[PDB]
Amino acid sequence: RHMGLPDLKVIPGGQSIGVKLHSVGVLVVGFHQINTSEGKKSPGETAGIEAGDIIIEMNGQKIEKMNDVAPFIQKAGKTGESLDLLIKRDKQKIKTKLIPEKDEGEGKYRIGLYIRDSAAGIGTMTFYEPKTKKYGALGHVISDMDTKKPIVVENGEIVKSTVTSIEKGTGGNPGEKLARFSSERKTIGDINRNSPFGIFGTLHQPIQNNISDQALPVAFSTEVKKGPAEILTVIDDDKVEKFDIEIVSTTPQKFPATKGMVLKITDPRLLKETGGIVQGMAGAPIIQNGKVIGAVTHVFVNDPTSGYGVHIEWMLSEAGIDIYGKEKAS
Repeated sequence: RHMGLPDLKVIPGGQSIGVKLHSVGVLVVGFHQINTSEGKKSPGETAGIEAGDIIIEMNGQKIEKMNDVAPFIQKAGKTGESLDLLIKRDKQKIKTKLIPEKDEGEGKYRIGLYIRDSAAGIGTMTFYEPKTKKYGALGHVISDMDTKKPIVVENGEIVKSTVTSIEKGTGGNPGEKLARFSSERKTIGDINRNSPFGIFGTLHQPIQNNISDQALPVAFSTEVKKGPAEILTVIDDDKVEKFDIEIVSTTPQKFPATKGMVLKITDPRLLKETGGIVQGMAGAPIIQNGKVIGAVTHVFVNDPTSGYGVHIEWMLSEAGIDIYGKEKAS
C-alpha cells in the first residue's frame, strides 16, 4: 500500500538519417511476362503468388539476396519438373510449385517475377533512451513502393544524412529537399522492428544534436495541449535546429492509433526555407512544455503548412520501453 514510481526520460533526436531495411527472404513486388513456345502465360500468377508475397525458401532452400536466384534460374531449366518454393503471406506460409520459361534476347531463362530485396529512405531520428541505448525514429511504417505493404524486417541499419539544398519546382509542388546518405556507410544503429509507429533499433553509441541533448520526460496524450510546441529537424547540412509549431488539435487516444495530433507550422524560418513540412521530416520529434510528446508523421496532401503527428506513447510501447517508469532486469 506504498508509493513512489519514477519518471522515464529520453533524449530528443532530430538528425537527418538514412534508413536501409533488409527484408526477410526477397520481396515479390509484381509479375512479368516471358516468352513461351505456344501461347503466352506467366508462371507466378498461375503458380499461386501475389504482390507482397515474401519468397523465404526456394524449393526448401532459404534465400538471403537477389543474387541467390542466379544459380537457381539455370538449374531450374535443366530439371524442368516443378518449382515448389514456399512464400510467406502475412504470418501464413504458402507453397507454390511452378515451372520457368525463357528470355528470347539474352537466350537465358526468365521467372516472370519482379522482386526487390530492401527498402531505403531518408527520415529523422525521434528519440533514444540512454541506459538501454534504444532508439525510435520515423513514427510510421516503411512500405514497399509498389506493394504498399510493410517491409518485413530481416535486419537493417541507419546512417547520418545531410540536406544539401532546397529546390523550387516550376511544375508540381514547388519546394523539395535534396538529401545525402552516408557513403562512408557508418552504421550508427541497427533496425529490429518496422512498425505502424516507426522503426525501432539499438544505437551503437549515443548521438548528439547540439540543441536538446538533455533527457526529457515523456508525455501521455492527456497531457498534450492545443497551442505552441516545438520540433527538431535538419534543413541545412546536418545541424538539428528547433522550429516553432502549433498543436492545432489533439486526440486523447485510448488505444494505439496513428494520427493523434494535427499540427501547423508557424515558425517563419521553416516557412520560408521549406514552405513547411517536407520529405525527411518523418521522424522529427515534437517537444511541448519540456516533454517529448510525439513525432511528425504526415504532411497534409494539400497543405505543406499542416500535418499529423503520432503520440509518443505508441512509439515507446513498440520500443519495449515502459512509460510508467518501470524498468526491466539485466
